[PDB]
Amino acid sequence: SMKKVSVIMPTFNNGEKLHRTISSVLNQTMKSTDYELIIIDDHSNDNGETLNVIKKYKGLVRFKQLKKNSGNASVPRNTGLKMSKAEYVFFLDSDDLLHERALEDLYNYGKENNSDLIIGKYGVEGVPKAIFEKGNVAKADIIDNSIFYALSVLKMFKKSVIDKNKIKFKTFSKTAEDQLFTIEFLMNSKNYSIKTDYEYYIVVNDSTGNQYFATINEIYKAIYKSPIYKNQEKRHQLAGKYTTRLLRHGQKKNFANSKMKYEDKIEWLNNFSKTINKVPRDSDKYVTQIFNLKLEAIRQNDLLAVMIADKLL
Amino acid sequence: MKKVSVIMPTFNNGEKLHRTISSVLNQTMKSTDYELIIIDDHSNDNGETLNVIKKYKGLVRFKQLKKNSGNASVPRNTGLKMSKAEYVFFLDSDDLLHERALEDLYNYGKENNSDLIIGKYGVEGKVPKAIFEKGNVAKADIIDNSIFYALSVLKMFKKSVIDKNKIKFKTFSKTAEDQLFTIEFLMNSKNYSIKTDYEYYIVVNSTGNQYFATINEIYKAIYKSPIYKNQEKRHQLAGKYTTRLLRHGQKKNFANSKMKYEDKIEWLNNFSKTINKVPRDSDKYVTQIFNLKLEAIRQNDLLAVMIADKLL
Amino acid sequence: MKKVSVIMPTFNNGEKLHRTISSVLNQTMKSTDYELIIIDDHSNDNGETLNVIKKYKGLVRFKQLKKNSGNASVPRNTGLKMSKAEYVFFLDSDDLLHERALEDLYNYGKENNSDLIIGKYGVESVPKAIFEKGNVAKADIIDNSIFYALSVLKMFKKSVIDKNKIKFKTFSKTAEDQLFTIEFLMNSKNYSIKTDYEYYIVVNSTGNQYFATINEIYKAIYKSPIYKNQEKRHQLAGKYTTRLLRHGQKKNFANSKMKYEDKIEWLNNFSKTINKVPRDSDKYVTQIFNLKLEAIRQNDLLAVMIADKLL
Ligand SMILES: CC(=O)N[C@H]1[C@@H](OP(=O)(O)OP(=O)(O)OC[C@H]2O[C@@H](n3ccc(=O)[nH]c3=O)[C@H](O)[C@@H]2O)O[C@H](CO)[C@@H](O)[C@@H]1O
Ligand SMILES: CC(=O)N[C@H]1[C@@H](OP(=O)(O)OP(=O)(O)OC[C@H]2O[C@@H](n3ccc(=O)[nH]c3=O)[C@H](O)[C@@H]2O)O[C@H](CO)[C@@H](O)[C@@H]1O
Ligand SMILES: CC(=O)N[C@H]1[C@@H](OP(=O)(O)OP(=O)(O)OC[C@H]2O[C@@H](n3ccc(=O)[nH]c3=O)[C@H](O)[C@@H]2O)O[C@H](CO)[C@@H](O)[C@@H]1O
Ligand SMILES: [Cl-]
Ligand SMILES: [Cl-]
Ligand SMILES: [Cl-]
Ligand SMILES: [Cl-]
Ligand SMILES: [Cl-]
Ligand SMILES: [Cl-]
Ligand SMILES: [Cl-]
Ligand SMILES: [Cl-]
Ligand SMILES: [Cl-]
Ligand SMILES: [Cl-]
Ligand SMILES: [Cl-]
Ligand SMILES: [Cl-]
Ligand SMILES: [Cl-]
Ligand SMILES: [Cl-]
Ligand SMILES: [Cl-]
Ligand SMILES: [Cl-]
Ligand SMILES: [Cl-]
Ligand SMILES: [Cl-]
Ligand SMILES: [Cl-]
Ligand SMILES: [Cl-]
Ligand SMILES: [Mg+2]
Ligand SMILES: [Mg+2]
Ligand SMILES: [Mg+2]
Ligand SMILES: [Mg+2]
Ligand SMILES: [Mg+2]
Repeated sequence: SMKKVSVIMPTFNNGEKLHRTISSVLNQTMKSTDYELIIIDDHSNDNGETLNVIKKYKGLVRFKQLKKNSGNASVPRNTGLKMSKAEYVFFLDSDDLLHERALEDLYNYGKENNSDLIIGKYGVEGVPKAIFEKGNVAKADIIDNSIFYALSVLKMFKKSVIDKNKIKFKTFSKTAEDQLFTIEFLMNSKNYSIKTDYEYYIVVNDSTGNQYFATINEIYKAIYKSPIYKNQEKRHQLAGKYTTRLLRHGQKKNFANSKMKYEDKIEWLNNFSKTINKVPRDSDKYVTQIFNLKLEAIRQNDLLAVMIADKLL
Repeated sequence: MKKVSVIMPTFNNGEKLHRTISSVLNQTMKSTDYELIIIDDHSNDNGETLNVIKKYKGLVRFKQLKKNSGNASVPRNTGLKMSKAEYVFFLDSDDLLHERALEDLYNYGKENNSDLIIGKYGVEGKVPKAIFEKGNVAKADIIDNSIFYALSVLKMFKKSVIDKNKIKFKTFSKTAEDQLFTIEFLMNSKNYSIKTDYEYYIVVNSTGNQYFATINEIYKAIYKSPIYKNQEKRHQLAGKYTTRLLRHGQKKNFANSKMKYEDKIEWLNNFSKTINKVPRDSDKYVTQIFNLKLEAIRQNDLLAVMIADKLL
Repeated sequence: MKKVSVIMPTFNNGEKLHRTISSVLNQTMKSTDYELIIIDDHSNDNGETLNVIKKYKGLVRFKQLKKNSGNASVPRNTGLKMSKAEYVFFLDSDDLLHERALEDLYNYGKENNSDLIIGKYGVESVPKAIFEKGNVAKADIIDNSIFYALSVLKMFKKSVIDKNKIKFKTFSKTAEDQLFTIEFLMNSKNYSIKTDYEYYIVVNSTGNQYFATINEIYKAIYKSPIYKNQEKRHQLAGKYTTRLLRHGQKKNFANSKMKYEDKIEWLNNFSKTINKVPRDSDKYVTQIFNLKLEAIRQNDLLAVMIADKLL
């Protein structure tokens, strides 16, 4: 009997707080025997506090401790993926909470719709919006349902897609690697669903650009190599819409007139410029028109022009 | 030698062409003093246009080209060679002449020894303005009477000027060929007249290689003028044309348009190359709001042109 | 030792010079406690200016240069060599002192051990920000807007000038006076501002020499023995850059009727000079100028033109 869902949760120095997160997972409307919680501790060093909490649920979770701290969720999440033989996986960050109906509602909706990906609406304690404005969507589309604006991995993923395509979290970047996983997944599957009956996942709140733009480069390459979105114009459309999201919400989007040092601005822009210049210009017509000059200035690797563009926005 | 030769190119006009023809044949000028030369550009509308012309047999002259030239140039050059008249008046095949058009322009022209006479334009449907705002001008000035803003050939031109200086319409440009004709004429003649008593002419409604080749010829016409020989005067005329080009040129706002990037580069490259053959001495005569755009173009900097356009 | 030497260069002033000399000789300060040193820069006005000066023999000190130098620098340097007074005051041959100028400025300077005393200016537009907080015993270059009041028409402690060998440069015919005041400011600590009266009444290029002088200002700042902290030098330099963009020669050259070729040479000189200034100073420049400053660093005329359209 293959499990319906593996919840994959990295921990690091969470301490007593973790009780509430683990409890939200163990308290599900889904039958306890139909799912599992996989905890991967990224070598906590908080005088055993995190491990003491995990040990209180010994027998109710699967657990692996890493021997050295990796520094972020990527290696721990990859470890979880190797351990899961479930139908779907769900990534849960150690500080957050699941609604008690999250696994049952998202899995059932997935099964009903043969979904590769099921996105439950996010709540916040103390998050994306447009994707959830249309109610439940059985067969969502990346552009029409604003999925480029909600690329966290805090979602339910069909494990066969991940295994067949060898999708792993990259360990070369401490930013945007989550975006990349979700994009690789989307580019290798067709059926996406959006479930909004409850706030199913609660988010609890508390550089050169080399690695960042390397990650961005991998996003565009995933679009342009997609076995699902094979048509070259659809690839241009997807790429141009991603470019738009990047210019709206990207890191240091307004770096050019910022207090960043000149030599850092030049390195940042060199990275951005060489990244976007590997993207066909055929994608540019799908970028929102207000960004025409800023995008061209970035292609031209011209800091003065980006400065000017930003002043005219 | 007839007074006026109305040279009218035709192409797939149909039954609506009747209006135009009768506007020429119903002039107040003595019937035997003018001639309508119709030059069909090898119409291909299943005889429709041909059948309209045929009904004026005996009243018009008609030559037909073996093959479609693609625009009014070659036909007009055919009309020029045929006409042996004092003045020529170019008439497009959908437009109309006021009944007192040929008489009033010719008399005014003969009165003032004019090489060129410009009648005020009217409109049907949903034309230059400034040139006609002072009423009739006997001896006009290109700059003062805004002649660079009314460069269509829909005017009365003295034939001897054309013949002596071998002014021909260029075939190698689908755009701005009319401007070049008028400009070559202006740079090889001295007396220009404006007549405004009535709306005399009624207007009825590329990588840039060829286009900027034509623009280039305009500047060359100015700087080699045997009429305007002073080097500073040539600079003034050139600079004043630059302003007109920036105000009303083809694809003036190409920089922020939906044109492909590669096409924008080629277009700007041609524009840049052309303007950089124009002395910077002309730049001071350009309207000051265009200072940045003009320099952006001399520098062949598409970003700077994009920015310039955003600030205008 | 005299309390004050007034140093006044003259050139072809003629009879008008009487007023200015009278304004100096009619001070409330005791006549024995101060001198007027007049250095004529070889006037050529058919003896007229020198004839005026001769009428005060025994009441002033006087030297005439062998040849005209072309501006106040050489004459003023000559005056410095002649004064062995406690303080000097540069007065121009067309301006007027208030009768209580030397006394009030000297007294105020003595009481606050001032290296520099600045009296409020009148006019027959002169700096105003420096004077808007009333009297200031110990002024700050930045808080009291001194970079916006760099004329030498002020009272300077002579020991500072002597010890540091501060001389007027004869490089260019613009900004030499700024450089003098800056060199002095960077080698002294105590400055005073006195505003009781209008003490001093002001009576109304390739860029090669000019930008050479600006370069000298930045150098003065960066080798200052007083402001010795490196971040403090970056701050002062940034504040000067701001003053330069606000009030500099041909500050709006880019969109001007200047010939294109002259614009390029001008900007080339401005660019070369500013690029000798550490970028670490740039963050202290008023942010509205961020683009204009970068465009000058980049030696990009189109970018400067654009920056000026947006200002
Ligand atoms: C608003 C926002 O941008 N949220 C993102 C942010 O969360 P956020 O900034 O909240 O990151 P967290 O502190 O929740 O850490 C993310 C996860 O990584 C684990 N961890 C942390 C450090 C470590 O050395 N090893 C380790 O495994 C934590 O235990 C946790 O499970 O980054 C996460 C990881 O990319 C994303 O899932 C979130 O969507
Ligand atoms: C508003 C405006 O800018 N109008 C111009 C435009 O006219 P417009 O755009 O109205 O063009 P028209 O339809 O009037 O055609 C112009 C003339 O060219 C002839 N023709 C057309 C097609 C063809 O293959 N061969 C041919 O000879 C037509 O019969 C007509 O006599 O172009 C004309 C020719 O440059 C100019 O005189 C007009 O000033
Ligand atoms: C508003 C303004 O910024 N005014 C400045 C301008 O004064 P301004 O424009 O008033 O220049 P002035 O004519 O006063 O000349 C300054 C002094 O230099 C002398 N002189 C002049 C020519 C000459 O060949 N030799 C010579 O010694 C004059 O006699 C006078 O004493 O330049 C002066 C000297 O840089 C500065 O002190 C003033 O602050
Ligand atoms: Cl518990
Ligand atoms: Cl158990
Ligand atoms: Cl790994
Ligand atoms: Cl639906
Ligand atoms: Cl889509
Ligand atoms: Cl989108
Ligand atoms: Cl986003
Ligand atoms: Cl998200
Ligand atoms: Cl990935
Ligand atoms: Cl892919
Ligand atoms: Cl991002
Ligand atoms: Cl800004
Ligand atoms: Cl912009
Ligand atoms: Cl025109
Ligand atoms: Cl063309
Ligand atoms: Cl045009
Ligand atoms: Cl393109
Ligand atoms: Cl300041
Ligand atoms: Cl310091
Ligand atoms: Cl200055
Ligand atoms: Mg249960
Ligand atoms: Mg978190
Ligand atoms: Mg027409
Ligand atoms: Mg630029
Ligand atoms: Mg003066």
